[PDB]
Amino acid sequence: KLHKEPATLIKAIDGDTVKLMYKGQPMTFRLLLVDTPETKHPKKGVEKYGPEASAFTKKMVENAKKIEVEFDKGQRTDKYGRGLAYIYADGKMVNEALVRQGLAKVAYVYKPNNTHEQHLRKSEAQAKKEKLNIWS
Repeated sequence: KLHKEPATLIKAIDGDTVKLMYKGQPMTFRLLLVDTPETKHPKKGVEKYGPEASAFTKKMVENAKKIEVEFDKGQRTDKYGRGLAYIYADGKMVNEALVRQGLAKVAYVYKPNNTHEQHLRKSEAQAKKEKLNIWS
């Protein structure tokens, strides 16, 4: 059974990455299950919709009262040391909000970190249907 734990914003870094204070330690978090266009892409740098996805995530976590992190059932960190989690801003999942707005795609899924996969895929289908942003 997944559970939410509190965390405190340190800095939003990109559409798909935020630094949080978690259990009294600074940590970089990668948002599970979503790929956003990035501002700091390994090879390309600033892709299309990257500044927009990045501003969306930043605003959403900066204006929150409460941030909560939710780990999935599998590995909790990736090979870069980043936490792998669902992030909530006042009860609203950031991962889903990005996908609902057409500012992220559902990523390649690695079991067993796939608890919210169908839920995200439903939101992605709706954004594509509404032809929002990436899907416009």
